[PDB]
Amino acid sequence: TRELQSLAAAVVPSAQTLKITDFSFSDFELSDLETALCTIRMFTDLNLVQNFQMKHEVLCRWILSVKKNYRKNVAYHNWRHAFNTAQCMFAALKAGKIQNKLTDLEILALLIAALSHDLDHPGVSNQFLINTNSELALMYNDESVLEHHHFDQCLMILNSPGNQILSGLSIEEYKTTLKIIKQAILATDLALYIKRRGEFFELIRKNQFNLEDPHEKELFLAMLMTACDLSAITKPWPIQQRIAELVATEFFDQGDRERKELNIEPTDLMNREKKNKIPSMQVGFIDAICLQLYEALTHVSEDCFPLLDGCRKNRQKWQALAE
Ligand SMILES: CCCCn1ccc(=O)c2c(N)nc(-c3ccccc3)cc21
Ligand SMILES: [Mg+2]
Ligand SMILES: [Zn+2]
Repeated sequence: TRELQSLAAAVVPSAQTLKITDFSFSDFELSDLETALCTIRMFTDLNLVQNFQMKHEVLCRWILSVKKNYRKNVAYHNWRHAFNTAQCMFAALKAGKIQNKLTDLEILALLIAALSHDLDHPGVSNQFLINTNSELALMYNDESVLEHHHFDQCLMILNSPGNQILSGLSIEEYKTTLKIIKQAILATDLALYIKRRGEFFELIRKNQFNLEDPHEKELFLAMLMTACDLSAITKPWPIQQRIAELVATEFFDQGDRERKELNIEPTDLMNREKKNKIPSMQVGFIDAICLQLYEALTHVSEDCFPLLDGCRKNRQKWQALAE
């Protein structure tokens, strides 16, 4: 217990005080307790607590359970990444003006999904799990293996005694919400983003994009999840550079495991010996994966431009190092 008593007892500072509406937000200076308070504030200011009759103590317990079920020693995919993903979601809904485009249930699902989307991440990739004969890969037939696991864990915590923040929902609202959560968490598989984004970009290019179409709505929610998942790439250079080091640390750690467990030379991305490739890889990733997404999101809501602006600024910085 102990953290629950401290967390539950605390007066939760305002969103303005906590700076969580800012796209350029940094978690680095905050304690674990402070990030927990921020998370309560996100639920509160998105009209989720009273709307769905969440008990304060239960919400606090759930937040702590989510935090606890990240592996703190995994360099990047730990609680702070999940927290930052949820913070970007909050900022996008608020400053980015996405909130009024979505239903209450969608907002509820997205915030829960953001916080839960990498739960119990082992610090290695889907490909690694497949290649090391993971029981998870077998269970999920090699498809979005990690993300199926994150969803499993999400459900487990939601059903845990004392943590049931969705216990107040009606049977139909509960069904709807769980389905959105599943899709949102699965969407964070970059493989699924690459597979599905073409449709999204095409719809926008052809002036066919329609949020009132159920399929296009869920496509948009998947893209929004990815935008938040990759949010560190949009941050002020010092914040982005620090987080980029964590990403590389984790990838190189996998490479070490690959050499030992698979007797293979890792790809550049996973090869510490070839760490000189980082700036060029960062530029390539921003071009291939990031820019089009933040451009598209800004098309949907102009107020999301700061994410695009930040991404472009980071591209310039990396390219200066690379060339
Ligand atoms: C060392 C990274 C090289 C570039 N890179 C290659 C392939 C990837 O799959 C990824 C990735 N998933 N994320 C990032 C990243 C995200 C936020 C902030 C900083 C970086 C980078 C990346
Ligand atoms: Mg993930
Ligand atoms: Zn993630």
